[PDB]
Amino acid sequence: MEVILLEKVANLGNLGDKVNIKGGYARNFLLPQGKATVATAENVAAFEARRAELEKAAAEKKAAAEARAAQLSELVVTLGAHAGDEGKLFGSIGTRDIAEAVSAAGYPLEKAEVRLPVAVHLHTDVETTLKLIIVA
RNA sequence: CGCUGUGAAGAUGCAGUGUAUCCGCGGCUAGACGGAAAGACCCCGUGAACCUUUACUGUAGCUUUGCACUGGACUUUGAG
Ligand SMILES: [Mg+2]
Ligand SMILES: [Mg+2]
Ligand SMILES: [Mg+2]
Ligand SMILES: [Mg+2]
Repeated sequence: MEVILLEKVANLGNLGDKVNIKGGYARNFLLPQGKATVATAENVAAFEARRAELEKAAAEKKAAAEARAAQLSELVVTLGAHAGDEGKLFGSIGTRDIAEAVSAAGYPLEKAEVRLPVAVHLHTDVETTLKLIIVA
């Protein structure tokens, strides 16, 4: 399945390269979310008609990513929820309700890639090692 | 009608012979191979059915792997 990219993917992302991928990589991940588009012999024609105005935007969203990742890299924001122990609380210490904790002291910081299986991820080449402290 | 023979081989009907007027009624069941059911036993039909199994050939189901749905990455794995 020949597709051309819109955003850059981690392994094969050249943002417009003729990439041959399994049919399940597209149709289930890339096309629905939006990270690429099928080459229909005209999408590539219309990609150059929009590449000039899109790669500058892609840098701009990337530029805002590092600015936001570095602006709020020194917060020690603490929750006021009831807890039983530092690590074993009455609720759940996870990326489910901390959105309002960081939004009240700066950027909203919508939680989509705050990895915690506190390194928050926001772009392919941008990642911040935030540290969360909770009083218990 | 009986008897003795004969006879598809156990006779009311054939032969010989004996007995015996015609016709009921109440009884009895020895025979009419008495009535009833195209013997069920037995054998046969290149008949049926249902049942069994390590009869044959199949098959539901269960199970194995290939391919599709079906993808990313990292690692132990041959030749270019
Ligand atoms: Mg006689
Ligand atoms: Mg009587
Ligand atoms: Mg009779
Ligand atoms: Mg008969």
